[PDB]
Amino acid sequence: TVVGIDLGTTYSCVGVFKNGRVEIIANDQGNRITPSYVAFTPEGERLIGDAAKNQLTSNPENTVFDAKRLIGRTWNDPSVQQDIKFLPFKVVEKKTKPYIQVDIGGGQTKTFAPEEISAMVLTKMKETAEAYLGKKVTHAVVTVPAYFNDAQRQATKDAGTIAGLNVMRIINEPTAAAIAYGLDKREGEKNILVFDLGGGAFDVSLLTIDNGVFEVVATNGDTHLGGEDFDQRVMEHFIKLYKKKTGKDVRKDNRAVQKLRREVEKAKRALSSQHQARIEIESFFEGEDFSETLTRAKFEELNMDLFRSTMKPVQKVLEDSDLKKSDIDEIVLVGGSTRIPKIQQLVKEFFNGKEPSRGINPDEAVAYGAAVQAGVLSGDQDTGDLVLLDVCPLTLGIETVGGVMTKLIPRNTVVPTKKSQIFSTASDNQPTVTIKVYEGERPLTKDNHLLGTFDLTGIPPAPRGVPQIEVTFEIDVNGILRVTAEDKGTGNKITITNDQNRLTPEEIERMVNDAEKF
Ligand SMILES: Nc1ncnc2c1ncn2[C@@H]1O[C@H](COP(=O)(O)OP(=O)(O)O)[C@@H](O)[C@H]1O
Repeated sequence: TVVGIDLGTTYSCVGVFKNGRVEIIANDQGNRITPSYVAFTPEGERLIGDAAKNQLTSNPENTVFDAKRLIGRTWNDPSVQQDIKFLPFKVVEKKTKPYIQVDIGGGQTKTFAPEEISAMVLTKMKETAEAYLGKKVTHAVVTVPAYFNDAQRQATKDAGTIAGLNVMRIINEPTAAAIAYGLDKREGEKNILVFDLGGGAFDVSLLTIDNGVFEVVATNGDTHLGGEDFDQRVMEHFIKLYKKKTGKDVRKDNRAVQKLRREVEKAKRALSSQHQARIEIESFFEGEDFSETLTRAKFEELNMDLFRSTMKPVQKVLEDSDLKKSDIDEIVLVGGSTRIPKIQQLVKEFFNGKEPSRGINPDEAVAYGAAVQAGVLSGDQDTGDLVLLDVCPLTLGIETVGGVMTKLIPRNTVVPTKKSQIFSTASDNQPTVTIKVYEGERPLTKDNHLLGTFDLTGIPPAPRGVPQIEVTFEIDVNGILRVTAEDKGTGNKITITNDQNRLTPEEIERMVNDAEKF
């Protein structure tokens, strides 16, 4: 039986379609969502979910969370380096990637790829489903933010593979929410705007939905904007206030910083229904206490630039779809951070007073849609009609002379899709031709994101310009690129090497074996 898993920055959620309805499956503590946390105790036990989150403040250096903020990224990504300040666990460079180092007991250190931490969370979600169903689960539909790039998508698929899941399909979070909203609606064509603000990533998608046919027309997002940033703004405010008032810098005391996290998260949630919240920490730093009152006004002020920046993707989507505000028929809010009154206010005011769709739990709707998609793809006949057209989030291009982004596949193209181009050599007997592929909307490649460097190898000896090598760039239904090459000369095997350094089957097998030790 195939399940849907929403693998989220702060929480994850698992659903199954069975007997004609979605069940959101409760974990072994009775909770319909599970924290995306993993911890290693001094005694050598591994904890996942609620139990891991519960001991953050007593064992901060060996409690891992927010792995989705690191997954599929390089070490020098500014989103990685900015986030290190607020994470209690050591982040070390390895394979040009941010790895996570922890103590597993007896002095002993272990280093993990972000994929391996996310695999442990997926395994706990799988086990939650297996307990409910009373049998093994080997197949799943797993979520990603719509604006996740090629590397982030592949790394999430690899986490699935490490967790013993055949990932049937990667689904974009707002698309999943749209399915939850729109399955079995027979209203004819409606324009639906999904505003998806979770713990770590932000997406906006505009879909048409018409009697079981769903199409993403335009999407735009920010993969490093979410609830964790709102917390960290408030945390930094108090870390600096403490140093100003006392002289003492607490940024290296991990217990101090993560006790502040715990209190800030609590206060933030309270401030969605109250106007003031009390922050209290006993033995915050060097045996001293910390008490501060946080008003809703101050919380809003500390985050207002980030809140107002959520309108940037909304306008980008309206521009790309050539629609006006008045053409939007329904606004669907998902992600837990859409509970923030100021966020609701900003969206409502942007659409001239339009109220959001009712009956949608912003914590669960993404998993609900993923579970529907799993059931449909399995061959269920008691599911609602579902035909889905989804898109690539980023323009792919190739670097040409002058550091120029030459466009190959535009953003918002329905996937799967492909494009071919003929390449040749610049020098006599040249054996290798290198192609650099970028992701982004800027005219120069230095302002876009490098996807990969691909080498066409084994070009047979000939005079410059004579070889004719057709290279095909295909984005599959998961949004992941595959590059292949064929010799179109008159009367050779052309192999492509790349610098992406994906996890190999050998490496994955080692990671599966290492996870079995706990
Ligand atoms: N009532 C609330 N007020 C403010 N923020 C909330 C509220 N409920 C949940 N959140 C935030 O939403 C995020 C949780 O989003 P959710 O969709 O449940 O999981 P994920 O963050 O993994 O997407 C967290 O950052 C959390 O602080």
